[PDB]
Amino acid sequence: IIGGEFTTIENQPWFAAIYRRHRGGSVTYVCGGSLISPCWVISATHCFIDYPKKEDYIVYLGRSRLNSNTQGEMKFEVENLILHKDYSADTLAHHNDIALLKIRSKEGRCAQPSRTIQTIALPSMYNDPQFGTSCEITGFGKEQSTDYLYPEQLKMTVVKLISHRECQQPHYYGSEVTTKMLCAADPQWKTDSCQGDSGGPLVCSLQGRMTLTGIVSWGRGCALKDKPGVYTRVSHFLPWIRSHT
Ligand SMILES: N=C(N)NC(=O)c1nc(-c2cncnc2)c(N2CCCCCC2)nc1N
Repeated sequence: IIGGEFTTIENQPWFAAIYRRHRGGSVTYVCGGSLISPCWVISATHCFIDYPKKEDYIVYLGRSRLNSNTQGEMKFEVENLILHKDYSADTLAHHNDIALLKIRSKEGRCAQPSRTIQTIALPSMYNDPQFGTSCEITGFGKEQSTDYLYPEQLKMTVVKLISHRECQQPHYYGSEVTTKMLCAADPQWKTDSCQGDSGGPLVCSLQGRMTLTGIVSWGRGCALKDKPGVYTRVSHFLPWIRSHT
């Protein structure tokens, strides 16, 4: 997250932190996700496509810090890793950038909700907020494009939804952006998602309810003028989500 503010998991208790084992046993951060039911985390396919083996991954819920344990956190193995069959990689733009992880502990259990661990509602079909609506993004991604490190403390920021029409102008992303993607950005291009925030939530208030509107997918640079963040448009994937869960 470029700009924005530090936060803790209590403020975004559906946030999932996804890591990968090595290869010698070191464990490194991969991507964010969102808890949509006790046993299911939703994320982005591009996070896992290079290492598509479920046994390599560890999922934490209730975690506020990158490399230290947060009190009350839960740790899971991935019982099931479901990548979207129609995924494709353009140079920048990933299509159908969506994935499901069925989570299960050593003890064979799913997430127990708590103050630090809650589910997030999916939107009703094809129902998104109007452009200019303020939504929030959360992640452990880079604080600056040039950074080598990820922040140790979770961050969040606010971005505004951009219309299909505005985002498809060539000055922005041209044809790279489809109707199954959503754009969002700061009017000053001052704050944004970045590398390491992939798979995490774009949450908007809909019908007076916090709703998973988007999943961090791609962008050119981070917090670059005329280059919004691009998000998987969750309201266009409900049949896929329902079927595979
Ligand atoms: N909103 C945004 N402007 N950007 C992003 O959300 C985003 N940006 C980047 C990126 C953009 N430019 C420079 N470095 C990283 C990125 N990469 C891309 C390189 C390899 C794959 C994963 C890491 N992933 C993102 N999800």
